[PDB]
Amino acid sequence: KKIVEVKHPLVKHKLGLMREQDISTKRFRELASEVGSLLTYEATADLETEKVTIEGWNGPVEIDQIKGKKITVVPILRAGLGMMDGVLENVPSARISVVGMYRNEETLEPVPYFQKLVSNIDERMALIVDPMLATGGSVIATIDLLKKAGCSSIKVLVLVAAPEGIAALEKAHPDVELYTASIDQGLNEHGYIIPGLGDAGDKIFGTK
Amino acid sequence: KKIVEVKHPLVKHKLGLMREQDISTKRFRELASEVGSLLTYEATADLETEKVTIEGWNGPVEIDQIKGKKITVVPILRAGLGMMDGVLENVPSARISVVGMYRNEETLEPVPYFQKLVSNIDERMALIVDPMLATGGSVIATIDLLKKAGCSSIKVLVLVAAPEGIAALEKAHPDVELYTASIDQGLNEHGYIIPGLGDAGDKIFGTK
Amino acid sequence: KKIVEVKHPLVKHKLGLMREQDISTKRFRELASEVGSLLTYEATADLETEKVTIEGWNGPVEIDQIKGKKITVVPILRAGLGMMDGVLENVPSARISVVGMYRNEETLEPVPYFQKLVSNIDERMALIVDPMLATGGSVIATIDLLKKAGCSSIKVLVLVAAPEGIAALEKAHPDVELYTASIDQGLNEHGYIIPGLGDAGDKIFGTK
Amino acid sequence: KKIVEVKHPLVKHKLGLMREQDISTKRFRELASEVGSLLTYEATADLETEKVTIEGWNGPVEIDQIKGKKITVVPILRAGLGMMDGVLENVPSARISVVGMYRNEETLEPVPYFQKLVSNIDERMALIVDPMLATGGSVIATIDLLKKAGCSSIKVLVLVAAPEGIAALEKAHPDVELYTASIDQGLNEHGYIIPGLGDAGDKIFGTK
Repeated sequence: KKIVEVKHPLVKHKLGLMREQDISTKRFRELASEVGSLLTYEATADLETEKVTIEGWNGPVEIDQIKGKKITVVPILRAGLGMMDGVLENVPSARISVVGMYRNEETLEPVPYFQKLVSNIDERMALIVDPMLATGGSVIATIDLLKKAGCSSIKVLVLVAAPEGIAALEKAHPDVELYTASIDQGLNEHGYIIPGLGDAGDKIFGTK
Repeated sequence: KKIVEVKHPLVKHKLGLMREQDISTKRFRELASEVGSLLTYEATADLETEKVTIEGWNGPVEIDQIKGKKITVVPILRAGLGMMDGVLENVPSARISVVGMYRNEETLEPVPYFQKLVSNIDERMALIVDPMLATGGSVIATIDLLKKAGCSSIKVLVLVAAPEGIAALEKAHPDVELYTASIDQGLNEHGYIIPGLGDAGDKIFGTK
Repeated sequence: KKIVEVKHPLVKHKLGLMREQDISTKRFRELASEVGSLLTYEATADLETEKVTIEGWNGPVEIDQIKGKKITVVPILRAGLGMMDGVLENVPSARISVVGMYRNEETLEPVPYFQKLVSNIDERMALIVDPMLATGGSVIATIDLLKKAGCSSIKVLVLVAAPEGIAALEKAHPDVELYTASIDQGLNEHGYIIPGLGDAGDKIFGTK
Repeated sequence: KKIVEVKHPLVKHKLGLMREQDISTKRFRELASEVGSLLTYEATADLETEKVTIEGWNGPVEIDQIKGKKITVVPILRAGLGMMDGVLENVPSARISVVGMYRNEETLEPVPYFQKLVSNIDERMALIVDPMLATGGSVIATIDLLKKAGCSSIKVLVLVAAPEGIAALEKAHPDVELYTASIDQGLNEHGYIIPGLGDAGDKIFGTK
């Protein structure tokens, strides 16, 4: 149910640059992480904290610490690694739980091939990272895995989301929180988001 | 009159880590930027925008662009440089105006020694970045320089602030906006913020 | 045939930092990339160049450009990604051909579960990057994959290496270059490199 | 007397990109550090090591680490800061001793204005970093500074250097090592390196 289209000018601006078909795989990739950072700040605003004491240059000081077991960042392989740099900047001690998956372009169905989750995931907040949310198959498939491993409390970070994807996600896991940099118009006959920003995966890696 | 103490959980957490005695020049310097990045996001939430039509991956597309002349980051020399990496990760195109001055460890006042501002400051927003606001003599001294050079919209990003300094900054330039990561108890005999975080300048650079 | 063990003091130092059991994932991950950069510099020392004239700050000027199609970096999935940051800082436009295979002490002849190479792989140099070269199994397997695709210029970048692996690799693909930061004593009963540095994959990602 | 023009194809390639007139401050500032890192690698290849035994992941391990007092990096204020990022990446533990002095553009001679060096400078290796060595006035002037403070082993890292500056430096201090990415043709009427790369200070900071 909770959806957030971060409207911060810096996010709106940086996303703008990513849309130029002329951009380079290098700059494109970087921008992805910059936006990735901002979405992470916006999405971790509700982390619980706790007073602890340490020794400061002037004697014992009381400080705040995010409490609980380290959060886990879940990148959906290939596409997702492009935003990991920026996410990790805000949360460097996060445990990285990778999930490999790719979309069958004929059936538009997801095809999971690899999974490696941190342990005790039931005690952690999961942060799923992925460039797009087109049909929604990949994010939905990935949330099922996390929930199967026993994870509750999940937040999805996307750069651009298509209304269809959002709708499919809400039907499958209303208990999740969606933070996107933009909600586009919809999908074309091939499952690509429009306006959107092309094949994010290929662009980020420089493949075709 | 505008004073924002960013109480986001990642700021309190990274800030707490900076308080440790133990902390090395390397990690202290990173945390200075991390927190500095986050402080910018808050400080730059008001940026104005404009619509534009560029060539997208799938034809014409209207995007957002931050309007007007690039902003300028004004680091107060030495300590200030410690927070630039993070500030420029948000506004990489910003113009850097260095202003160097040190505090008279005796009289507790600012001693200017160098300044090189961008041109056309009239039409530019300025972000003064300095680690600590103790007496406020430094920030206030540099605001004076910028206002003399024609700048009208100024924002100050700080890690820790003493009420004494916030009180001084306010009665000197109330038309300024203060963004701090924490407001501390006050100054001690020799003018240092308590708890505060030591010689921010010395710790960033590793000098004695 | 061609084996290089970089003995630059900075490499030895950073690698030495990577051996403290107490180290953290964040720090270990960064260092894996710093060494990764230095290793990349040592392997691209023989890249071909070509003159080109452009518009310099003051009139035309002849410069040197790295001739040929862009090189492709090939990180072996999971661990390999931890050294990606460092490698890309040196070759920011390199195409990223990822290869993923599951490897255990039981996977004597690893098979990819996923892979996505760049096109015209036969007209490029390929830099395979993987933290540990224990039995050689994983790396020699991805060289077969690359050679079949048509690639005929391959360099391998590794953090630590066991004589076992180095020997196997040499027996399997002598026409390849091996750059390593350290050649350790050998392997133990369970397949780990000794001294080595433990399960590089798990430390880098923070899993188990 | 010892001069070293790094001829690495990656150093020539990154320097070439810097030659473009249309380049951006962000990109330009970024290449400065990239080349600066490589220069550091080249200049620190002769540092001494000392073995030490620490607790490894699987028990005792003998490691190598750099010997002696931590080195100090001396960026000549303003321009020099543009390369700091890269340098520090190879020696984060370094003590940053800054020195400010702008060149009198009528008398082409340095004008000192700030300095803050680390203690025991006479027991450390100095590392002076400044973008361009035109006439050699600034580097010679700051080496005077360091020698006066008792420093006796200095290395100068620069991106481009004019034969004039190299000659002046040698006459003045032949016991120093000079590392550069390019020895240009000479100085034009107004004392600017040719081809060179414009006014580094301005391009790096985005001023005028």
